[PDB]
Amino acid sequence: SGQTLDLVNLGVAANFAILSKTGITDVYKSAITGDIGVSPAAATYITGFGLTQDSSTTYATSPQVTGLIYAADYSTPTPSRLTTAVGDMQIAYDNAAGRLNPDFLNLGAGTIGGKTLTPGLYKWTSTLNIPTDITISGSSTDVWIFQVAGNLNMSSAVRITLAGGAQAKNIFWQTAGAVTLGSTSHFEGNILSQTGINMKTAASINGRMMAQTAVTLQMNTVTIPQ
Repeated sequence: SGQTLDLVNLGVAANFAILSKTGITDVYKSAITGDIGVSPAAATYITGFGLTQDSSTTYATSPQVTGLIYAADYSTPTPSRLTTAVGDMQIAYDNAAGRLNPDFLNLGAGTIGGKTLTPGLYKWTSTLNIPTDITISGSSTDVWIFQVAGNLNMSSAVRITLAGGAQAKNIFWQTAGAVTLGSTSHFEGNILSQTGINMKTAASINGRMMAQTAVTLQMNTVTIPQ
């Protein structure tokens, strides 16, 4: 009973703070909590992590990651598990993009600085810009799905706050274009990008970065929920 809008099922992708298809580019010293993976690209497309594969052929380690690094060219079970994960990313993406009967349509005509986002399903038939702080407000069990037919841009220093008990694990952002999060910004939620997700210097996120191209980082704090 209660809110009718169902969660997006991430499948095995839920086990990653970052998952992409073509690569992960890191510069400076990031602090990632949770696992990171890339498929079908190989581990050579994970750059900047000081990656060491000294003990397992199934994973690698980095001083920047409280977690493990997985790539398509590692040994069993990693390739098959990454293919599954990526396939579940795709499914989740389509699942988020395909919800109907939105509660909010073209809120702010595509620029939502200063708004309080109450629960439910949001659609923009355009790029979405977040140039000033926003609040996501609702219960600890409520769901938000944000459908973006364009890029998702959040400005430097912008903070997404959570009111009422809203949780990051229950928030999903689906973007047909790239996501770009500005220096020192703070984001909340799962991001399902059809292309890239790019964070700039000292930005932070509580959530997941699931990109169907590449993710780029610059001294970011990325923390998987729970």
